[PDB]
Amino acid sequence: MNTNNIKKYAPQARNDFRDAVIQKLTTLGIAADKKGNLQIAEAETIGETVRYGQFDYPLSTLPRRERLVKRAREQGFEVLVEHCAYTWFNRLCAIRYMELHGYLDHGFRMLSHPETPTAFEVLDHVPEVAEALLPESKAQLVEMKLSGNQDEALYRELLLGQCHALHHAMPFLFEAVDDEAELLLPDNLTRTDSILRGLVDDIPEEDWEQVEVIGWLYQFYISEKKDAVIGKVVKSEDIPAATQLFTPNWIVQYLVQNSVGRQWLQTYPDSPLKDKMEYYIEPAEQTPEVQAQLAAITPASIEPESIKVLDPACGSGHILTEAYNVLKAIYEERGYRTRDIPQLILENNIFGLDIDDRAAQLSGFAMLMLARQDDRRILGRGVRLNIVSLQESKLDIAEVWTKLNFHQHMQRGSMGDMFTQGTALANTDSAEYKLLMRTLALFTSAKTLGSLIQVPQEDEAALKAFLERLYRLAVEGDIQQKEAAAELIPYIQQAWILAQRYDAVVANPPYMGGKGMNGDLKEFAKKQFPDSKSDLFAMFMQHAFSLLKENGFNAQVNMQSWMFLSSYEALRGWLLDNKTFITMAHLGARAFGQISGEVVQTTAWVIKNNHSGFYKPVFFRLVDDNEEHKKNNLLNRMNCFKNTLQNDFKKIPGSPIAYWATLAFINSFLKLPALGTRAVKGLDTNGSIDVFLRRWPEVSINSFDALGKGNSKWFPIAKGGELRKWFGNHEYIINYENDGIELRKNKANLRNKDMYFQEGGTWTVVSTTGFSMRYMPKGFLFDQGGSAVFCENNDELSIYNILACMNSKYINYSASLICPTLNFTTGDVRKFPVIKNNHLEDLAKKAIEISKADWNQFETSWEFSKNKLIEHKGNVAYSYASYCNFQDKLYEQLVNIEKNINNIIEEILGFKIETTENSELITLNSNKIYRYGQSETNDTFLNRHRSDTISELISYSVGCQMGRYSLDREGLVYAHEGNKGFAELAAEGAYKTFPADNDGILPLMDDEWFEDDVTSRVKEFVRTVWGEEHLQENLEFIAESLCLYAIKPKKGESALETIRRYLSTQFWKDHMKMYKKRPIYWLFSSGKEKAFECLVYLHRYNDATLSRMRTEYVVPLLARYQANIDRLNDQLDEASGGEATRLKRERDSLIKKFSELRSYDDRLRHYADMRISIDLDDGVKVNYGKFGDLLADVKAITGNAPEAI
Repeated sequence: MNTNNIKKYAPQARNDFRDAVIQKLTTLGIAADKKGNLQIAEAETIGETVRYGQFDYPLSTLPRRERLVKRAREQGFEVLVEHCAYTWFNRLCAIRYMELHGYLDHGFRMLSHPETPTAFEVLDHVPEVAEALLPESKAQLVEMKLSGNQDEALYRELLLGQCHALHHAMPFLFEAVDDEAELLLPDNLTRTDSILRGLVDDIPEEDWEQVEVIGWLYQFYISEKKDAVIGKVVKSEDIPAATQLFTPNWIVQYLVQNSVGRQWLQTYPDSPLKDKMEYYIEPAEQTPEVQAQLAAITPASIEPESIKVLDPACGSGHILTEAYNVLKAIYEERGYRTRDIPQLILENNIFGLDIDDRAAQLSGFAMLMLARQDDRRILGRGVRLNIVSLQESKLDIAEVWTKLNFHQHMQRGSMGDMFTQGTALANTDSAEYKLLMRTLALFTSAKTLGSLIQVPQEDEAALKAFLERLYRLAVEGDIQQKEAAAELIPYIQQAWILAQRYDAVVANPPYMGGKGMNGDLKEFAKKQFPDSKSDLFAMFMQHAFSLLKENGFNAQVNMQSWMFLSSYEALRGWLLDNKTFITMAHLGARAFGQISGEVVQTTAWVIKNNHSGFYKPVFFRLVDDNEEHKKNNLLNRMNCFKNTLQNDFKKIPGSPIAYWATLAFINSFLKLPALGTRAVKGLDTNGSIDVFLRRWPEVSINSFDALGKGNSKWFPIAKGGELRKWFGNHEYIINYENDGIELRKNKANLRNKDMYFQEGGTWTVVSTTGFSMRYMPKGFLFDQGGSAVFCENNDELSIYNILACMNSKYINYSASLICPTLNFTTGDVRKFPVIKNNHLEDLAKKAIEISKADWNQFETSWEFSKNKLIEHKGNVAYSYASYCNFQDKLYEQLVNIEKNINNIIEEILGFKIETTENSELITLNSNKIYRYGQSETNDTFLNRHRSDTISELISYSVGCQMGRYSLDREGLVYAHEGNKGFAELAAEGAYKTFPADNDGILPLMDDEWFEDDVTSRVKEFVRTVWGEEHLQENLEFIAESLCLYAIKPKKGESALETIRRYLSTQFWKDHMKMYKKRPIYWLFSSGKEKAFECLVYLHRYNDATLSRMRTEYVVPLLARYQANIDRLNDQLDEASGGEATRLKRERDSLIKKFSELRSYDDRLRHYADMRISIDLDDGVKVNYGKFGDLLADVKAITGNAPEAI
């Protein structure tokens, strides 16, 4: 495996070389501070010796360092360090690869010795290698060999000579002479501490058998640094630092073989080439008109030396390798001389641009090695490549021109250009040359932009001629002319390369969103690409067509976001008006092996250049598989689709590419009215979420508009919610008094104000499972996340009809197809289809009635009437069975109604549709599946359901005891602040059947000392509701139900002990969970020990509550505890032995509780000193922290640890 050897060594070594570079800088008086300011020491010249502080060197090296000084100021310090580091790394890797494969003339290892670790073959053949490299001074080297010492110097000299020899064959990688990096070459190569030994014996040689390993370097040597430049804003320097990957071979072969091979086969269908190309795609059938039109432009014959392949982003160059393979196959088929084939291919068949010098060097080396593998006589001819990297333009305008002395050699020295000197074309004009100035002016910020700079085609041919002249000046001119030509070559070369027109383009554009783009890049994108400015690859794809000529091709692999999203929507339209698809493979996630994360969802597509809307493309579906399975399925031609016309994509609104979609569905989409613009967007508040939004049960009924009359301070407001059908989620209240004067002060957004308080349908803007719409009566306000629907004053579309249509399977499927991201903005909803009928109205009415009846059986709804179990007088089990039967009947009725609606819609449309996830889910609390989620098996939710029912019964009984509920009348009894009016209700006899506590304080202890014990009142309530004869069996049943799932059953106890334990242990958690951390019953606990705990109703509370509670409870409890302690102490002397022991220990705990109680009393004393009065409108979360530690779980509610007095 590659990662076993190449990885775990490539990244670390990247830093190591850099360190050596720093060392060299320290030896040359070159340094930078923390801020990066230049700290270059001043050279001292004494005795032809240069000194930089302490270090010294011979005078001959002085001028070279001066160039480095320029390198210090022309660019960044770290830039130069990294440049030298990767240059040396690439050179060493290339030398190792060449020596291992034995392509050298002499055929001797340099970095190691065969069958002898830590040695050198050249040391055994010094005269031969010296003659091969340096015949002129070999004898002196032999003297060094005669010396036996200075082995390091001899090795360094041999390495430098080998590099100089290798310069000629690869001018783009090795320098001939006067290389500054020679001074930067690390010393002590012969010593074991040198990194050369690690490079030699850190990777097995068996990995050096294929070119593939080279590519891995391009993905590893920077990978570590990628981790430091990922997820942040990216500058120009770091543009390649986080957008370098590797591509699997099969994808590249699919891209290449279906672009050039198809063009070749169209001209010559009878050729023995399709057999070799395994990934070629057989075109589908076409109409005779399409065939006639296509055959009208197919060329009769194409010269082999006329095909152009261009790569805007080469990197490793494996795409170029595949192209070279295909072109070699074509040339061999034609019948040229075999060994002549490679060089010709490298002449006018490959072109590559990149933005990193390292990538260009790697690509050149890879191509040269691939060519060498087959041709033996390569490297003996000066073959010049065309894989280059862009260069910035900062040079003297005319000084280089003056040094050119063009008129002296041929012509055009002073004023002669391609045009006249004073032509003044565009803005560059011609101080010395027209074309030169025009070309140079367009590369001012080339490093910032890249391959996106456009060049006019008309200037192509002339440029070519100009290039030739420079080629005649590098060898047949004076020193000044040669250096000027060398300086000016790259700019003209890259301009001419960009100025051509090509046939096939293959590339893998880098991925970078809006965040990565800097200000300059973003403003350039906005200026140049209005329709694709969202992301880089969109601009890349749009611009790639600018270089293709007629009958071109574009093959690319990129993210699938442009397929559906509306941001690229216009782009999609522009594709469907002038282009013509050929093929597309949707890979989705789980592709790009050796890469963590499934966010990468990519597709590979091949698109023609001309326009023909009646062609039939070929698609594929390879989403749900692993890499090997995807490759096998593509090999086996799995999941094909050839039943779609290109023009049909323009009928679906939004123009989304949906290949797997049927045809009848698309046709039926058109002949149906749309929803129109009835949908509106809800209002929004700036930052007042916690200022006006509250839960309904925590405010006064008078302050509630829905419950109260006359004055209005609060209003319900729907907002979000989970999946829910036809009714629910009315659990948020907002403050809108005096037409939102406070909101207008807050400057909150207000939209469609005049249409408020109107009945209609509402849907959730941001969902996670699907789409659903719910009814809403009048007197409501809708949030921005609660965009609503309102029918016109006089139109045939009723709200019930729309609600019936929306929740059908057809609408859900269409919505899923349109927006696969589960996001529902107003605009997309505005273009939904809608049907018209009459039975749908009554069916929707019945569904709404059933849903509302289901929702009106819980305390969380203000429309609560009464508990279900108290309507049956037979028995507890009988009432439970009746309740279960009622829920089952509701479920069955809803299921039948949904089935009938679906059947009616399907028969109206006339074609069946598929079923998907959550297509038949029932959103009722009666359904155990929806209420309790999904488990491994059914039948588990019986004991839990019974326990929850009994818990609800106990909670209702507690609420009745508190006075909130009364059995005399239905609905809410008293929910007003300050307990005011309680005496009037007592006089009215609202609690006639069941007395209500006068002080609104519920003690909770383990003894029956208090006459108002919760347990005793519960027993009285049960005996009143269900009589006295069957009291014991009912209590046993309730205890069993509680022991089922609520708490672990105890070994031996009666019903009363179980009830008391459940109340003292589990009740608070259940209440908090039910009311979602906004409790209405406040618990005051003396401590963790059950010394004293009481419950208080929030509404009935007032200032006098605290002192009255303290006086009426703590002092009598203190007296009782003191008397019990005195009695126990008196009896302790009477008792003896173990009988006394159990009497003593508990006593301690008791007095411990007593002590704790005293402490609580002290705390109470503090709050007995001050009088506290609060308001509901302040906020329960706000007010809960006003009592210090008198409450429990204060951090859970208030969100922070409470203070202490």
